[PDB]
Amino acid sequence: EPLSIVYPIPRNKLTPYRAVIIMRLIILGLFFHYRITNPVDSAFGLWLTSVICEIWFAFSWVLDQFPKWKPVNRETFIERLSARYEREGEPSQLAAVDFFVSTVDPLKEPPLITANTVLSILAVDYPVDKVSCYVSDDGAAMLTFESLVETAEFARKWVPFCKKFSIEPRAPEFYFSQKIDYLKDKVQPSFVKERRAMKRDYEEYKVRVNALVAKAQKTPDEGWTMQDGTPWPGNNTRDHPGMIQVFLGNTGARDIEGNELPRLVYVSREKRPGYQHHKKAGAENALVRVSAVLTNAPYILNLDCDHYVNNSKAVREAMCILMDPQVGRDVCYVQFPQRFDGIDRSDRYANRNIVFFDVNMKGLDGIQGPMYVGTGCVFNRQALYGYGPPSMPRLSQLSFEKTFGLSPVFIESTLMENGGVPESANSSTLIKEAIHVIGCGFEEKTEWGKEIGWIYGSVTEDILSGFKMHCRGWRSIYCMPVRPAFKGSAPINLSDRLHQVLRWALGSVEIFFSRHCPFWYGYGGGRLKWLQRLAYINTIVYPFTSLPLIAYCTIPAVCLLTGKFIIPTLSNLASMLFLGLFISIIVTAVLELRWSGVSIEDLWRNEQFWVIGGVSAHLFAVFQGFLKMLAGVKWTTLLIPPTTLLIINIVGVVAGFSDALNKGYEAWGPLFGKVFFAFWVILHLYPFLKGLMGRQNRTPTIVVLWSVLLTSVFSLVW
Amino acid sequence: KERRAMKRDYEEYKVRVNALVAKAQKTPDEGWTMQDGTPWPGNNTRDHPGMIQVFLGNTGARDIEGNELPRLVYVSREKRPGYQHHKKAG
Amino acid sequence: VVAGFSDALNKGYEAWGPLFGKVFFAFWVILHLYPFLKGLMGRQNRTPTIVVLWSVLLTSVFSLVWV
Ligand SMILES: OC[C@H]1O[C@@H](O[C@H]2[C@H](O)[C@@H](O)[C@H](O[C@H]3[C@H](O)[C@@H](O)[C@H](O[C@H]4[C@H](O)[C@@H](O)[C@H](O[C@H]5[C@H](O)[C@@H](O)[C@H](O)O[C@@H]5CO)O[C@@H]4CO)O[C@@H]3CO)O[C@@H]2CO)[C@H](O)[C@@H](O)[C@@H]1O
Ligand SMILES: O=c1ccn([C@@H]2O[C@H](COP(=O)(O)OP(=O)(O)O[C@H]3O[C@H](CO)[C@@H](O)[C@H](O)[C@H]3O)[C@@H](O)[C@H]2O)c(=O)[nH]1
Ligand SMILES: [Mg+2]
Repeated sequence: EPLSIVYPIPRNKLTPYRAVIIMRLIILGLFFHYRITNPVDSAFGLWLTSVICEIWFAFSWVLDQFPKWKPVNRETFIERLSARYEREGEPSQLAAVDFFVSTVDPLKEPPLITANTVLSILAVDYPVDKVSCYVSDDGAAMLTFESLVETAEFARKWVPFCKKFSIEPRAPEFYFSQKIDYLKDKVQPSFVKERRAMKRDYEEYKVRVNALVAKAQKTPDEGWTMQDGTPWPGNNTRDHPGMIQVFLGNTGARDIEGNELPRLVYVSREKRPGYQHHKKAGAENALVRVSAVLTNAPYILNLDCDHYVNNSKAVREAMCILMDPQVGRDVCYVQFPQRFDGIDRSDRYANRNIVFFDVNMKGLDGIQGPMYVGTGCVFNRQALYGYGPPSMPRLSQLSFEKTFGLSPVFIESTLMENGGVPESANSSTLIKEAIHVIGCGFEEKTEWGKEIGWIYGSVTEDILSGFKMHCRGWRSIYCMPVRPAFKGSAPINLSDRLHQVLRWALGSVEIFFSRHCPFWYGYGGGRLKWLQRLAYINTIVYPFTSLPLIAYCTIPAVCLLTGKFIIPTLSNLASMLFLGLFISIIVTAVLELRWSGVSIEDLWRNEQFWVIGGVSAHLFAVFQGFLKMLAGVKWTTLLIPPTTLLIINIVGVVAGFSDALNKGYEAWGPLFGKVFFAFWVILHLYPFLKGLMGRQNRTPTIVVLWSVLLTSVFSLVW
Repeated sequence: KERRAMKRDYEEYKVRVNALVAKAQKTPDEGWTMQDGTPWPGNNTRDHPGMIQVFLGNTGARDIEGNELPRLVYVSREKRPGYQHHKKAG
Repeated sequence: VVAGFSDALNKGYEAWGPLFGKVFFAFWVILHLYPFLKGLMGRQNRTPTIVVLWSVLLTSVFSLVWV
């Protein structure tokens, strides 16, 4: 019996989708041929720009549509996994999972959300002897350490309450603050009595965390001192010896009933002046090394502080694909879509970004698998080390020493076929080794960052890290449980959203000019599907499509102002080509909507969000990347380019009416073509540039100004 | 003071009703059996002898204070194969 | 109705008003059964795409038949 079944599109919604895109190519090819024939539109310069710019979009669509070829849907069952592995005979044979939570500063991001995430991690519906949790704080702060201690104390009450009543979500902050009737399917007789006590307990706990957070607002002049009566080892944010501690472990705090709980490990890296420490890749690599020595597990799950587990069966759902003997043989990681809560019904800023996850990720899952996003991925431990998929021909102590590190325990740790303490040494030695294997200069002669684990370099290291793992023949899987199984927080204000988009664009640009560029990287040895390298090419060259986009957004104003002629008037042959072009985009979207399940509105918003993203963030990102590449922004500054097009288009397009109207006003329709084409650009970036800022909500009664002054300058001309 | 206790009791009752509903999702192979230790008279949806019972009547359960409550009568019609039974009018 | 306009525009477009009458009759019909019949499909309004879907259908038909 198969643990998971992978079925493609049911063939009723697939062939039409393939047949429309394949037809669109021929229509585009014929459309391009017709334009190239015409050599003149009263301005050779505009003709050169428009044809070149339009050609770029066609390649972008080609690089963007083929990856969506052959979408694949997957279904997973947990009962068979439990029946096959849990076994009434016992013991369970389920694989271990390690959770990584990364933090940087307690003040910038509240620790309550981090504490709620940690509580969610420990409540997974998985054997307690298997799952483990790791929390990493780049900036050693007493608030984070104390918050975990408080979180561990409250975990004694929270865990048994969650397990006995099987409540979901298991994060108290995101569970109690829910208006869904909590008495929906509960059958236990004493659910209400325990729930009322738990809600009282959580509120008391929430107060303690707030007191702890507010306490640390002022820093004592001498420095932080632990309760035992010793200084906190890290008193300087830029200098603190590596710290490792174990909380709520097997040998320690137990549950109120008397059971054990998943072990929580608090590890902080060692920072010293004069050394460069990477932001997230370094922390993840340190966690991987620590996890291997402390509790070597065959799978690693990475999560962010904001994100929390929403489905208690996520570990089982993730493990049913990875632990399947047949399909799980070659799987580097299992990607889970990131779903954001606390978002209005009308997602103005397209924060949920369902189009990418519900279209691209599902479509891209058909070739090899999705791309690493940064969270909700169950990485195979061997895959991170960079060995290569099993059942393949090809991917000494010195080689292991030069490939992994100097610590013999960690070197010997990876030799373990499954995972665990090799010779069950005393905890002190393992702790001492774990403290030693997080040295500041530990990764000096090693390949960490270069070819093993998380990859250093670009800001968006997640894309880079996934690319190298897939380059060695590994596969990834896409999971879409009925429940999200992973939820976090999305940006609320635009300043963070635009910075988020800019940061993604800058990282991709850095990848393009780095050695890890899909154009000339990974060709040697193959093992990468030719149809997936196109997706990587698309994912790395997408920012460059913005420069023609701004040019395409600039042609309507330049033409409509003086030239007023981009293409020759239709010769009774372009009408069908233009008609075929416009209809082609509509039909493909419907079929893509038909099988993907996304809503048309989100597609319009995503299409309406791509245009604004390209003009503003990518243009600066490409120029900044080009400037940085040559060398080796504010919310106000980021909005400068898009405003320029908004002003130029609106003044240009409207001025076209005035100058054209003062003219014979009989040779119009080209005005409509340029006006409508100008409307195309403005309508794409009008709702955001206006909506994203606006004053309060549309209805300003200020739109009359354009009518008057343009009717007044018209009156000045009329 | 009474309202808080009443809300707690109603929540407990709702939990009990939800448990009772969820328990009945899977029917036993032999058939439903009453608490006293006898089979439920109607084991077939299309065949069940007519049943009548009285709960919370004048002679029965009384209020906490000591007063009486309106009588409740649960009646299930008799259905047998080979006859046409109307949905609501009958 | 949208076809009517098209043909009505290709015609002499001078003896109209009967065109207005038929348009108003079709509009009385359409306004009555458009809200419930279409609003059931979509969240609040697919105007984001419906208007452009309908608008291009007019110009596209206005052009193709005009050829
Ligand atoms: O990368 C690291 C980072 O990724 C995050 O996920 C990102 C993802 O990486 C991005 O690729 C994605 O951006 C895609 C947009 O969603 C997508 O809509 C758009 O594709 C455009 C395309 O550029 C455009 O040419 C074409 O549209 C047509 C127009 O409508 C027409 O007007 C014009 O004439 O012709 C074109 C084509 O013929 O197709 C679409 C629609 O505009 O751009 C990207 C496509 O790859 O955003 C994601 C946001 O999450 C991830 O979340 C992070 O965790 C990670 O760090
Ligand atoms: O030196 C650091 C600084 C921050 N973090 C944390 O690791 C993640 C890095 O995120 P960051 O680069 O600071 O920007 P964010 O906007 O918080 O996160 C973006 O980048 C993540 C992947 O790196 C994505 O999961 C998010 O959706 C995306 O919003 C966050 O949890 C941070 O708190 C570190 O691990 N090391
Ligand atoms: Mg963020």
